Amino acid sequence: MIKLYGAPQSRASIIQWYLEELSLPYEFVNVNLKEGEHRQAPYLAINPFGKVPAIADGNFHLWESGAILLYLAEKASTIPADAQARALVNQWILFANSTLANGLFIEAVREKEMPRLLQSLEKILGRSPFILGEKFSVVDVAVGSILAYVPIMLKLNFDDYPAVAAYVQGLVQRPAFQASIGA
Amino acid sequence: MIKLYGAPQSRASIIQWYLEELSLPYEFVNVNLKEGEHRQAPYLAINPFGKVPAIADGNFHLWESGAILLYLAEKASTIPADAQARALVNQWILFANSTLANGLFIEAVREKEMPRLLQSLEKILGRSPFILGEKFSVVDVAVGSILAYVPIMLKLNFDDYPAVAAYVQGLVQRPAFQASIGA
Ligand SMILES: N[C@@H](CCC(=O)N[C@@H](CSO)C(=O)NCC(=O)O)C(=O)O
Ligand SMILES: N[C@@H](CCC(=O)N[C@@H](CSO)C(=O)NCC(=O)O)C(=O)O
Ligand SMILES: [K+]
Repeated sequence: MIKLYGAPQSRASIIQWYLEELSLPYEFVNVNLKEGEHRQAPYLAINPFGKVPAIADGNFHLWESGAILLYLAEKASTIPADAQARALVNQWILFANSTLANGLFIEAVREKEMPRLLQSLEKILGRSPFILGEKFSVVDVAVGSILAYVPIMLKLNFDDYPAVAAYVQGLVQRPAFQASIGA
Repeated sequence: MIKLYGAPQSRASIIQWYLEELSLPYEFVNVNLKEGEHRQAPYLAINPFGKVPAIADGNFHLWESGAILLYLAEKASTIPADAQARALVNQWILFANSTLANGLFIEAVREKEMPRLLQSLEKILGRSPFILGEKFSVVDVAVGSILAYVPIMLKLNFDDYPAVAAYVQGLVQRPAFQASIGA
């Protein structure tokens, strides 16, 4: 089974949420960041930048939460099988990891970026239950995780974005979310 | 042909560098950010978040510079056909777009992150000419573009990291780089 390297409150909970959505087992391995275990030789051989999460799938090692989510989605046969179909999923994973997370969490840009990001997501989420349409996907794990952390870390709410609020409320109540980020 | 939507000093230059490396023709479509062209309906139909770069390849639209680099790498058959082979390329594109860009360019975390990222890359680049080994790839466009913007935007250099400094000098001297980011 997949070995998942994580730490308390890390993005390994996002990977665990997706592994739970796929009903896949995993061996969770805590890396003690407080004691600098991520900066020691064994963990630096998994991720040379000393960051969690990372996975081991047999002899294959992979780091960057976004690349792990894409690899797991591909392995579970949840993406059609063409460069354009994978590109659309890659787009949203990169957006969650760069454009979205920076616009919401960087104080210097939050005033201009956050209303615009939320407004565009609101329009999409007002037309379909999930980001790619009727079905929940790895995109919802990638984007939804960032949005669910907004109340938790910024003490902000989605009162002016009712479709984003209802989307996040629905994600936070999923049993796989409760078995991972909600635990 | 591929239509690339860009604006002056945007990451469309990174896509132009890779299009130059692949010797692919394309149409460059300037989006007037100063006049808010990216915030109007016609451009929001290409990227709902109003950001450049984006590409149009027939009816297919794609945004996020990292997802465009991966899409172009896949279409040109420069990556082996496998989920693991694509995962290692995706890992480095996500790293360039999040871990690396944030660590170098976010002022609040730069003092801590930047020396650590460059120290880790110094070990990797000291053992091989390029990120994935002997052969230049889309990974070098993604990571290398972020590193080349360090002298340009931060007035900083790679003097303490000779292997990183030589890697970046070597990338900047490539004719495809001089025809795009260097122009
Ligand atoms: N873009 C990457 C970011 C990982 C990260 O910052 N991880 C932190 C989590 S701390 O609970 C980490 O590992 N920090 C340790 C350090 O920076 O030394 C990803 O999405 O995988
Ligand atoms: N993660 C994305 C970032 C795109 C971006 O910030 N684009 C800016 C460039 S400005 O010259 C942009 O389009 N800004 C316009 C705006 O935010 O109003 C990527 O790599 O494509
Ligand atoms: K074990």
